[PDB]
Amino acid sequence: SHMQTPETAFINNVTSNGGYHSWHLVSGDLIVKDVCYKKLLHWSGQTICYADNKFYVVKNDVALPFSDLEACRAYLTSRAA
Repeated sequence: SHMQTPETAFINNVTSNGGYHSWHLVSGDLIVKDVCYKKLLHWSGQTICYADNKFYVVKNDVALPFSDLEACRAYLTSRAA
């Protein structure tokens, strides 16, 4: 709310262009587990939802908590060919 996170930092630059390569720019805001997430991106099959300081890539019906920035960057440029 005050200082954007480093995870969505490299993504924000793209979120202002219309989303990543395959990921489309969105922001519907998804709340789950009492942890209001931010729908930074969304694509048929997955959904980019980051929290206060934790990026998550929802799947067909499963979660996937990243580990580091390098992980998030490789989740948008290595999700599909």
